[PDB]
Amino acid sequence: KIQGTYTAIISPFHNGQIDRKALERLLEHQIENRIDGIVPVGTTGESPTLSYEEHIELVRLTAEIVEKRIKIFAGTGSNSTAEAIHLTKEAEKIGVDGVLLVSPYYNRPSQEGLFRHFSAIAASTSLPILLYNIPSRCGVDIAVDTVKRLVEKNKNIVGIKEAGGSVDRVSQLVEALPGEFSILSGDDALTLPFLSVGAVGVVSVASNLFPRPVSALVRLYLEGKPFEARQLHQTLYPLFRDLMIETNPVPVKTALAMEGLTDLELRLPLAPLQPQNLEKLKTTLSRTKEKLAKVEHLWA
Amino acid sequence: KIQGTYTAIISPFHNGQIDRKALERLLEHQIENRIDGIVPVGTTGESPTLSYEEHIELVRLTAEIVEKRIKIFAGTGSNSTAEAIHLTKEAEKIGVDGVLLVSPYYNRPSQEGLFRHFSAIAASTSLPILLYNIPSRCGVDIAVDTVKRLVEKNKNIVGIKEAGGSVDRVSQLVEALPGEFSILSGDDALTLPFLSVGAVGVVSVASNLFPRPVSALVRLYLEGKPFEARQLHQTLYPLFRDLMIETNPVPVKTALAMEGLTDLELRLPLAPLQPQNLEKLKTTLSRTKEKLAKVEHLWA
Amino acid sequence: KIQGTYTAIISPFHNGQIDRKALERLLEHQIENRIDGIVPVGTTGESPTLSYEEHIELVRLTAEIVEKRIKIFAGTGSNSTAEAIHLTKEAEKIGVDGVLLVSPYYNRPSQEGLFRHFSAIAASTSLPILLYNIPSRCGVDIAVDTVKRLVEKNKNIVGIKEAGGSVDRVSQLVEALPGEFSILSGDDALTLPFLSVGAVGVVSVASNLFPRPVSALVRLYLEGKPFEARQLHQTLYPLFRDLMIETNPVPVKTALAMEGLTDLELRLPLAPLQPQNLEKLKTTLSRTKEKLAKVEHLWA
Amino acid sequence: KIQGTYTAIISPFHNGQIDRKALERLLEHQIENRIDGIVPVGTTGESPTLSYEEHIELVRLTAEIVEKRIKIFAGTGSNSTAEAIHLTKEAEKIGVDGVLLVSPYYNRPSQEGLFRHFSAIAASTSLPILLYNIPSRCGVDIAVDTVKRLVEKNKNIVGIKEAGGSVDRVSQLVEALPGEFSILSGDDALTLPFLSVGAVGVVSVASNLFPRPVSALVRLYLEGKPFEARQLHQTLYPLFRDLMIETNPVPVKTALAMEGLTDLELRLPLAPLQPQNLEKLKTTLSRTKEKLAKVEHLWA
Repeated sequence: KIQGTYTAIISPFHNGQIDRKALERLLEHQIENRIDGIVPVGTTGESPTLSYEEHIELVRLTAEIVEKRIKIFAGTGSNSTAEAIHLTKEAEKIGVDGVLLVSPYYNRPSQEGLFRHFSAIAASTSLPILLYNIPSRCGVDIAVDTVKRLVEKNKNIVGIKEAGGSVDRVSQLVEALPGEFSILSGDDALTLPFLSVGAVGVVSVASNLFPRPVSALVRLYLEGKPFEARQLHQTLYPLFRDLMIETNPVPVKTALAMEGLTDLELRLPLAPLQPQNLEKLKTTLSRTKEKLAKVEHLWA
Repeated sequence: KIQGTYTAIISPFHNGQIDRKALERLLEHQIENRIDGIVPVGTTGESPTLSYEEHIELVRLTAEIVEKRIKIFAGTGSNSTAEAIHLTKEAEKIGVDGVLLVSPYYNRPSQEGLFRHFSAIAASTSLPILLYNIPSRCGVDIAVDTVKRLVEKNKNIVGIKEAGGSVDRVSQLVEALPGEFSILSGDDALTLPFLSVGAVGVVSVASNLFPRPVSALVRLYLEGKPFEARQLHQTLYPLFRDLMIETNPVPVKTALAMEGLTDLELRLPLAPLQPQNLEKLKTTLSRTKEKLAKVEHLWA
Repeated sequence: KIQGTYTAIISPFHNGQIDRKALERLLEHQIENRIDGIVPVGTTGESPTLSYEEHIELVRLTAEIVEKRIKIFAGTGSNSTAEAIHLTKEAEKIGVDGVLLVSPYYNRPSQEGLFRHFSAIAASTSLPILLYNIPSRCGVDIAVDTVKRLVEKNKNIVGIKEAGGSVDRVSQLVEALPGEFSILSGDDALTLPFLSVGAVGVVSVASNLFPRPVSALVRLYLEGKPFEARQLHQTLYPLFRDLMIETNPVPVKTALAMEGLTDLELRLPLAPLQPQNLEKLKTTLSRTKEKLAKVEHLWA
Repeated sequence: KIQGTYTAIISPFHNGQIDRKALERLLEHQIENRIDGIVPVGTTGESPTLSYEEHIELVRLTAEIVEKRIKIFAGTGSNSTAEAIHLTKEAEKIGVDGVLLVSPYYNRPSQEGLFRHFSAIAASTSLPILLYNIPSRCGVDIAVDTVKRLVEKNKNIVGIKEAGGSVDRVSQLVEALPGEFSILSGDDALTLPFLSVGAVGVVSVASNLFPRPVSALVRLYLEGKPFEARQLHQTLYPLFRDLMIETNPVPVKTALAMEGLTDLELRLPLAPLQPQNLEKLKTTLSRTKEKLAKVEHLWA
């Protein structure tokens, strides 16, 4: 099933266009560092500001670069059911392993609306489907009872990126759902507490920067080394916090740009960090590289 | 001069397409019932599930039906700045009075991001612009100081649909902004308290059903008749409540469909009301008409 | 019926004890400036840090000084039903006009618990009772249905200080309760919007400093002058805001001490303002006095 | 240090008095089932509705019964600093191992106020002190920087019962404070995730009913057996959830009464469960016992 560490990749831009050299190198750095899979064109990838063909083209490059070496679950959700079906269908044609479907944002559908929304997309594809609950961005929550009904009637709904900020929600999901069902953390700071109560991995932002250390955190816990896992969690925790110092993906793309790895190009309405937050992030980036160097036996 | 009652109209559907005949009828019913203007293709018009071409077409039809008899502020916002600019220009070409720009939803831009987003659209158009603050659907709020800078640096930002659920926010806006800035209620149930501290009208959902009473509520306060306005507020209040019994526009479109004015056609992810909520809506509708019949001198 | 402006007075302290001269001066200033009544030893009076006998003495001193010239509703609430009964009976023996009963804080009773709590206190006394809903401090809200049941069964429950921060609560309360039931603002900044949907007065903090203008604000609205009322509201609004810059009563007691009217003696766990908030309060105080002088025809 | 499972005990009442034989039975059952210590007269013990005599007497009886076999940390907090000092000093003379200090409730002191409040109580006793953060009941949060300042200046402040409902707060606490500082879960459902990021125990409600399974949950994680701890967590999670179905201690005391172990004598304002919630608890209780049987090798 679906377990481990998945990277929600940024969409690297150069001169107003997709920077393909940047994507290749970033994808290679992930594959080389024990990452289980990639989520292209989600929130971290600035999907709202991609054109439709850029959305499709970003999934196409990712598939071509990765060449089946690790898994790809493309972000293909929408707050239009028809649009999510069309985006999901186009991803299946490219040749992905599955899709990640954020719950409809902004129009706040009822739970029965969510049931028919996700069932209509699930029925439209043979692809495995990960649901994605993030009330803070969407204005609506996928209730546990809705997830359970969805999985009862839709065999290809296999898991959930749970980003509700609530570890209690994970326990509720494990109580209500089969256990082949994969609960993944959607928040780097909460992965270890989610794993402790039955999640099996993470859709990560921080692994854009530190793929082997983030990936080691999950492996350490899953093989029964909770104290070494906690050690790595404490090492990365200040980074986990400052990667949301302003709205993701501005910190993580700024951080990659401070490394030689991408242009600091954002599409409006995202804007660069305010100067004091830029300095905090810069400092946390550096302490993080120091702290990791001292605990290298945990992750290298 | 932005003052009075503006109706956020439903988008009437028939057999999967825009129902032009129903749209004609709804618009004439508004014009004949003392409505100051129309807001096509906002939330109430199910903008997320319209195709781009449908979005422009609904705006074209509204303008063609209305012929300048009342004002039109078209919904042209997006969580992509480039997309909002393009929608706004298409509206300018159709020939509207102005544009209403919801804050970017889902990607949660920083305040500076919101400043640049709205500033770029304003600089792109000659139309007057109403900002639209609704964090429960967007996941972000337009801070008072951000509204203040927007108006300082963009002469065509002339008002706001304030739907943050907070009347105190209105007192802050009036304190921070020039008296000429027009604050409109975005929540029918808060219209009267917003007016009491300096708002000048409403972008209304309830006016879809009861245009004359909602419009009279605002006029009564503006003509210095607070106790009669309160009488009307209190007459309509249970209806205002039940138009949110599930996510707008499901109640209001269901109510119109029960009146024979449109098909009860909703695009997924919106779904019909739960049966117990349908019953509440039905009885509240009839109860409201019964009560309006008794206070006819206030609104008729 | 209970209407108009009631001042939740500070408990003036001097050298660790009740300051009787300061209390007398403050009470006389209230009586001279069109205040309808006094609420001694509520939150603004630091009820948590008074001894029982200090609690009894402040209520007795207030009754003795006022000598029935204006009304007294004494704060006698507790999160212990028995202690609230005892406090209420003591106030009745002193001879007040009524009592203000905050909902239980900290132990978070169910709605049925609230109904039994308030019903038991109401049954123990012939005094009129004002309920006091303030969820931000108590951790619980008095539901509208609970207020309605309490009034059905306890004829001496005559109103509520509504401090839930929600004007919509006022509309629900007026829907559910008879006209003789009095809803009072518990938040100076929301008094005017509360009035517009059916409140009939305020239990005020600001009136400690500016009794005539605050009481004029309420009278202006109740006599059908909504725009003079709004004008006074906007004149006072920044003061209303800064009297909550930190938890009441620190700002209002700090303001009165700056006027030489009481000692800035606070009992722990309350502490003086942070210096930046002190400066903001000081500057807002000065501006308010001059602005009030320029609209003196509205309140003098 | 302070590590493991401490039981926040109910206060067994009978006919308006302390049920001392029931207290003996409850205490012996804790000691016999691998419980590390007792927290008498906190929220679970209905401290708000105990007289002062009962508050002190319950701590004396607990101390006399326990005879130093396990630890006692008495609840001695108050929203009056002077009152907290007095309760804390009566516990010191009785001879407890420490005290638990809830933050002031209802009067919402500033952070600086919290600093002086807890520092003043810490200075008044040589006893170890656990802070107790529960904003949902108090209306105020003990900020991380405030905890950090308190510990810098008060050597006897040795840990915190963290009941803010945020696992992230634990990670922040570990980042900011010395490892010797003991963070204890204050929420049974969050104990395991708290432990995974560095908490070292629990102040538990559920251990009133299942002392050995709850204490085994903590021990298993602490001795590096995360998957067995997770098994026990999922066995108990529905009980953890339903012990908060209404405000603690109504569920736990109802459960104990149904087991014939104490009279369900609640002092108003606490009220018995709504009948549908009593039904949920009853079934969860039976299911919990059934499930505990199958993982008995984990906790027996």
